[PDB]
Amino acid sequence: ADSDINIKTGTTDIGSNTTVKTGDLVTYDKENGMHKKVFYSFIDDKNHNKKLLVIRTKGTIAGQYRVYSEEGANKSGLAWPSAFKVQLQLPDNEVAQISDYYPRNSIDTKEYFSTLTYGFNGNVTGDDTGKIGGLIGANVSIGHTLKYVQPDFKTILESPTDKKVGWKVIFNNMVNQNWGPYDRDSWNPVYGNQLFMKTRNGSMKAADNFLDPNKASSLLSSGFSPDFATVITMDRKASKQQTNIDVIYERVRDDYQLHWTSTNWKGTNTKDKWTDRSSERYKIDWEKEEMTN
Amino acid sequence: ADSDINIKTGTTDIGSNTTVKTGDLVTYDKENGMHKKVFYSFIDDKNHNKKLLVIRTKGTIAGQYRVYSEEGANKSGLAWPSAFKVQLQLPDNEVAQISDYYPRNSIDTKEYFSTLTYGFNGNVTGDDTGKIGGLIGANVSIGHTLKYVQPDFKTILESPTDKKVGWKVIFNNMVNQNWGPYDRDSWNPVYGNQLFMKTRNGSMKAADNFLDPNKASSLLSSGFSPDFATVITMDRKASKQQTNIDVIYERVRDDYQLHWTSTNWKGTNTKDKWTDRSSERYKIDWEKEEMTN
Amino acid sequence: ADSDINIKTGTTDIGSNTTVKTGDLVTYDKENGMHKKVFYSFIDDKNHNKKLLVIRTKGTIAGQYRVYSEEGANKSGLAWPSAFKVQLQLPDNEVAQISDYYPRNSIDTKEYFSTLTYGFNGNVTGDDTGKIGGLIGANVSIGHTLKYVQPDFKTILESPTDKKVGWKVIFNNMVNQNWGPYDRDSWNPVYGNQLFMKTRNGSMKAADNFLDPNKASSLLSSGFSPDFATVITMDRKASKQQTNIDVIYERVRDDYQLHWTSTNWKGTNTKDKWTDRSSERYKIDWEKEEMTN
Amino acid sequence: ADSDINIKTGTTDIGSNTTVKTGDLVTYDKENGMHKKVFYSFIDDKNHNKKLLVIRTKGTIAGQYRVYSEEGANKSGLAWPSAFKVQLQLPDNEVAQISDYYPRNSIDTKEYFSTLTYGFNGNVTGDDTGKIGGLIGANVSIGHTLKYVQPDFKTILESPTDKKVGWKVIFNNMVNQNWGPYDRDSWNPVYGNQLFMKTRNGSMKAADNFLDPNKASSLLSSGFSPDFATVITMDRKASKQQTNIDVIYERVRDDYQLHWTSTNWKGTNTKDKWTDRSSERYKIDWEKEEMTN
Amino acid sequence: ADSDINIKTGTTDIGSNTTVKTGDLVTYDKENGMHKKVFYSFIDDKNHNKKLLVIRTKGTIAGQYRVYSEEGANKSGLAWPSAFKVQLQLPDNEVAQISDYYPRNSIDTKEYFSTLTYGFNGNVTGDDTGKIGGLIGANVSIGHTLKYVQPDFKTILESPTDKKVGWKVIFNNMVNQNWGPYDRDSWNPVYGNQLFMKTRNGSMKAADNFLDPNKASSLLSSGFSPDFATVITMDRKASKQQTNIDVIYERVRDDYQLHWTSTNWKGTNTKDKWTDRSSERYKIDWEKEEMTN
Amino acid sequence: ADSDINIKTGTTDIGSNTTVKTGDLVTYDKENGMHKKVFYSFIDDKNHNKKLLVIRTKGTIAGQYRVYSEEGANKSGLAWPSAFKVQLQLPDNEVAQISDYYPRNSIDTKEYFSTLTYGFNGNVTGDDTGKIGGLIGANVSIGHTLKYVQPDFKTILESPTDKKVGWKVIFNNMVNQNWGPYDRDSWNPVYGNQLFMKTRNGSMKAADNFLDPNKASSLLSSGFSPDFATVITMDRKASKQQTNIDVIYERVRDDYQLHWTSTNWKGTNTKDKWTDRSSERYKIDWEKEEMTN
Repeated sequence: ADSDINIKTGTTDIGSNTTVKTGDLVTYDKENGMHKKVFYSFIDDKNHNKKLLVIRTKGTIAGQYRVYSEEGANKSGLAWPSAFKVQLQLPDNEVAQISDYYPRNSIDTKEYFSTLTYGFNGNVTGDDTGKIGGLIGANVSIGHTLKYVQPDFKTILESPTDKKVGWKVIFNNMVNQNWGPYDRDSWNPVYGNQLFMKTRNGSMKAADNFLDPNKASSLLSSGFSPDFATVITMDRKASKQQTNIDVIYERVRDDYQLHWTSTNWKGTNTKDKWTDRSSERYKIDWEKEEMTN
Repeated sequence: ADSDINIKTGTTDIGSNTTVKTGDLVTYDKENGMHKKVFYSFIDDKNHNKKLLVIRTKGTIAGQYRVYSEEGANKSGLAWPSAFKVQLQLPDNEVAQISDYYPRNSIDTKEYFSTLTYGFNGNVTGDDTGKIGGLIGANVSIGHTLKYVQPDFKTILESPTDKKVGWKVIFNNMVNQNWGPYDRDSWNPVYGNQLFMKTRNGSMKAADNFLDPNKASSLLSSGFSPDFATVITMDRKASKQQTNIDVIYERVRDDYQLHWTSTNWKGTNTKDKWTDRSSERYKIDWEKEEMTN
Repeated sequence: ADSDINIKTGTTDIGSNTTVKTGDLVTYDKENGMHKKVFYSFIDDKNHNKKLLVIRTKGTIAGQYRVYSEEGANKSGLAWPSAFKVQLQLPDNEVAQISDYYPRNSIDTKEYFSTLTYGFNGNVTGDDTGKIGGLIGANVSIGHTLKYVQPDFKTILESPTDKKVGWKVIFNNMVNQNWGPYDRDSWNPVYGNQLFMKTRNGSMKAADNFLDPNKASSLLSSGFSPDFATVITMDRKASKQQTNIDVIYERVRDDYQLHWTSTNWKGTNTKDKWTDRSSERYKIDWEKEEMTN
Repeated sequence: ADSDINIKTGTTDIGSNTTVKTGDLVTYDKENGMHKKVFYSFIDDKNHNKKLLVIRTKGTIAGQYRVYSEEGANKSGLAWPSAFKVQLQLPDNEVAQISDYYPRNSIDTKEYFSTLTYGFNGNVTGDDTGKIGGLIGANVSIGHTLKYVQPDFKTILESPTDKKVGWKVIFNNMVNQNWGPYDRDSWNPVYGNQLFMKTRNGSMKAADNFLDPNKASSLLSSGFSPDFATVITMDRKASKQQTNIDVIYERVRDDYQLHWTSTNWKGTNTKDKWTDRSSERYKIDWEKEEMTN
Repeated sequence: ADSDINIKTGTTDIGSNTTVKTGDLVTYDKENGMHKKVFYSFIDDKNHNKKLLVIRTKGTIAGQYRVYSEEGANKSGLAWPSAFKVQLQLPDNEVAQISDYYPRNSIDTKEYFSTLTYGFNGNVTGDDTGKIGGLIGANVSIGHTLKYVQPDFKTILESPTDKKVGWKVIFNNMVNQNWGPYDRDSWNPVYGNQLFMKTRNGSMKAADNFLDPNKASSLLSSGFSPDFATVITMDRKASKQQTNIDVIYERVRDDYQLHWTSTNWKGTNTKDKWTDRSSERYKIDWEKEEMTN
Repeated sequence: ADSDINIKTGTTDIGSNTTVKTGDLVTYDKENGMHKKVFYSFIDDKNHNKKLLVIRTKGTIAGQYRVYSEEGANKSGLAWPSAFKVQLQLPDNEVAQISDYYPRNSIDTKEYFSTLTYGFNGNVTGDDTGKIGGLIGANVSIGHTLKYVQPDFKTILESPTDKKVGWKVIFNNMVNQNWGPYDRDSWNPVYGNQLFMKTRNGSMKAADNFLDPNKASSLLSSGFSPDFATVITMDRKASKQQTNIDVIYERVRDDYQLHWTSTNWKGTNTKDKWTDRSSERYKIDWEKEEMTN
């Protein structure tokens, strides 16, 4: 923090005495079920060595957790979102560069407990016949407890370059009706992967034995809303003051299949089965200070 | 804090009534997979005995966690980042000096529990005949519990001088599928180092038995984003008002090998096998208040 | 706090409508490995009965955790920082005085749990022979738990005077690979002081059986960064408007020796074996409002 | 808070549109080891029915935890601060009055646990010899847990009047190498008061079996820094616009003795053995709005 | 909150563009040991439908925990504060009214834990004489835990009217040397009420077997500092612009007695034995905007 | 929050550049024991489509917990507040409307722990006669605990309309001397409802076996202070600029009865035995911007 280095808070921040131009650009991809919104801000601070553009990618990518396949009452398939992504890419010719972005990857932590306990105890017996009993015992034990927080989905900043940046919101694990947590690799000898299995050996049809979307992570169905910021800089002396940039919203889906084993339900998950990719190109005019698509 | 010594908050900070000049310089080193960004700020506060330059080293070093070695079905190696580093250095013929930096090393703490428990307990018996049972016991107990937090990586400020300063974000330890945690020295007689081992005796190719990056620290794969601040002071009277400074982003990688031993998997970790070093020289002009590369 | 006594917050603080003069002074002691930085601020608030100078002592003293001795693979010694110190001192004839300082010693606390638990229980036994029976017991138990946080190092304000003030950041205790915590007095008959012992029976050179510095408190190696403040007051009527003041950064190292008895590893620690002291005189000029060295 | 009663925050606070006069006064009592500082502030708010003086007593009273005597290697004494005090008092005649002060006595709390547990259990047995045993038992348990925080020292506001006010920072209890806590009355039949006892059977000299100050509350040794505030009000029409006020800084020391019985060490603590009192008279001039000593 | 109803914060508060008149009035009652202070504020905001007076009652009522009776060496009584009260009252003829007050009563809460546990287990044994047996057991548990915070004293707003309001800070319960808590009704057939009993068998005289006040809630001895606010509104058209008001500081003391039975100590507490009442008449002048006594 | 939708904080709030008129209206209902205070604010913001009036209902409704009948030493009746209510209502012909209100009903949460535990243990026996016994056993456990906070009273927003709004603060449950919690339906075959039962076997007059109010929720006796806000909107073009509004403050009492069976005390509670309703009519004049009663 600036105060950590004895400098008035905000002194090195950009944007004072500058007229900022902002804009909203909304696009809805019906086919891919994606509400894509770009919120931008041009900050041409004359005391900063370069022009600046802040591109915030928001909107919402529908989860689309649903039963798509049905072949009899013994088998059924559920397509679900295992990953959500947003990426911005400047073509190689562009002199403009990706300079910063938020959020980024943070360091996770964990709690660790080490426990040592000593135990000494006595004892004395006695019966209605005159016999006197007794006992002496010792005991020791070491224990360890590991504790940590596990989000249903992880928000990750993908290694960026000066031309492209991206984020992927990936399914981590999830609690199934107090059971689990389960993940894309969970495997039980009897039931396989119970990730979205409603009952282990219920009587109903397969297509009706998938977890209630309302009982699973809301991102799986209703969707995920990106809230990412990308900072792009541009030399003021650059000969060409226009820049193209592609923005891609994507959804990776897994395949969760159920099938009656004759005595119980067994689950199977196939990773990255389908990939819904919606791309769009925008035009950045550093002179008019507007962005169009 | 200022209020702690009866002085109006901020009274002592540098920067007020000063026109600050800022700049951004981006550099992508593809072979080393490093998005290196310098955010600078020149503060020439006339009420401060020296000129200040605040250099912020950001951007992000890719993790690059990958199975690069595959020597048959029983052998495979994984390269991973055991350390990320950023260092700034002023040559010896410079009158400019390193004055402050952030973050710095913090004093870690731990929680401790001391427990003493003791009690007594009666007892009486009797069978369908006439015998009477009776017991009397005592028991003492002593237990101690140590509880502390462990981040996946530790952020450390390396001993600085007035010419050089640096930080290293080193791998600490990590939880492997609700187990461990493990570190670079974890050693088990049967499985060796299980740090990134996915299964202990599963039957798949070696190169397919490494832990999914999505299940390990995101820094290992997607990467770490430095956010370090360095402040450099310069005398307004020094003969030469130009300073060179070299900035180095570095990634030290370890080698995690896995090999099948007739009946199970075993792992070994080789420390600091590789070191990806990306260096760049910057020119600092205190009169123009510009920084360039 | 001001609010607690019905006064507008900040009403009694010093520094308003005053032009504050500040400065940075950096000195690097190569022999002692100390980056010493003074950040001062002159506050001559005319509505205050005296001139005021705030001296912030910062920079960082390197830890210097290193194996220095090694007499055969069975003997080796390690030097570590048990204490870091920073002191300011006005020569006795100075009319200027030390008036305040920060941080100060805070009152430590602890959590105490006292538990009383009792209960009754019954029982009924039988056998295919047709026998009947029953057991009746009762129990009581009293237990208590003590909980408190222990920093690896304690930051202490030494008893000051109107001519000298100082701080010592002393090693308290530390966790050794999930065990401990250990301290300078930890003693085990079999292994002695295991503070920095890597393994108990390990079969390696003694110079290789010391704990990895990354697995220990970062202040031990990379170092500690002081951030203390000292306020000095001065009478405006004082005849000599110049004041000398010496600042001393200090490091105290202990000696942790490891030797192989014949069956296992044993450790010993020698207190305050070495003392690195780096002193420096500064001149305070209350008329020019500048500090020089 | 003002907002709780629908009034603009800070509307009723004193001090606005007022020129406040502050001052600092430092005195060092060499014999008593007391750095005494008084930071004052005159607030003559014309919209207030009275002139105000806020006196903040700060500085530091050294702990002085010291081994003072030793007659035989089996007997020794340690002096320690069981209490620190700061008191202000206006002479009888004075028309000025003690109006407010901070801190004050807060209401302590405790956490309480009530737990009831019901249970039943069965147990069917037998043996290779055809036998078949049975078992049916029940149990009930009632237990409570008290949980509270306990500072090493308590800060108490002594019953004030309109002429005097004072604070005492008294020793409460302390953890001794993870045992206890102990206090001035602790008593073990064998060891006596183990308050500052380093070892129970140690064979060193008595003056070498006292707890190291680094492992005990820093107030005991390095000292305590008062930070108390007193508000004095004065009528503008009082015919005598000058006021004297006396201030006492005090340390009360206990006597902790260790003597070797013949088999082990035994501790004894005698209360209030010594008292170090430092008194000063300050002169308050409400017309010149300055305080002197 | 104002934001909860989409209104700019502070929009409805009173006090803007208004000159507020404040005052301090101090009274010390020697006989009753009560420092009494009124801090008033007249807010005649012309955009408010009435004149307002905020009266804050502070100061401090001494605890006065004292051994007042000593009938021989086996009987002694201790007077302690079971309640502190502060009340304000407008004579019923006054047209001025009590409008608000703070603090008020808050709704307490408690935490509730419900636990169900079930488990199975096997057990196979064998002896040198070839005998081989087995065992199977099943069990269930149902636990309930109640957790809640217990302040040593409760701060309560007494049912107000438009002419009188008061607060009472009443003794709730207290811990005695890690035991209890105990309260005015605690009773043990052996030792009676152990609230302030130092020892159960101590061979000292009665007067010397009372709990050390330093080891009891500091409000019992040093005292309680009231910090209550009362808002009084007044019609601007009222013919009589002056109002009288009485303020009462009060202390209710209980009588805790200890007597030696012959084998142990037994204590008993008598409620509301004594009542110290300190009343004072103040004059409120709404035109001159001043309070006097 | 505005920031969530990229809008300058406070941008959409109402109140700026508007002269707000406020007022206080106090009424004390003697017979009903209710201090009723209304604090209103007219906000006619010309950039808002309607005039606004914020009405805040405050003051306090006495609890009035009291023994109302003693028909014998074996029978007594206790009256206590099971619910507090405040309701506002616009007569059906009013064009003005109820637009907002605070507080509202919030979603309650609970914590759930699900735990699984399994383990093994051996046991080797042996006696002097030469016998050598052994034992091996397994064990599994499934336990889960529910954890949630329970306030003594619930604050509920009754289903509002454009003409009426109201709140009811209702008794939920309460801890009775560390046991329970008990509620209006608690029942024990032996004791009935122990909600306010002081002792189970005690031999005193019935009217003397009710819980001490100081040991129960303060709302039961001293009372509850409403702090509700309701905003009314009005069209500036509405033909009649005068509005009537009726306000109800109310207390619902339950009848708690204790009778002596002959061997112990048994408690009974009858719901909504009494209702104390206090109603007032206020006149709102939107042109004069004043409220009166």
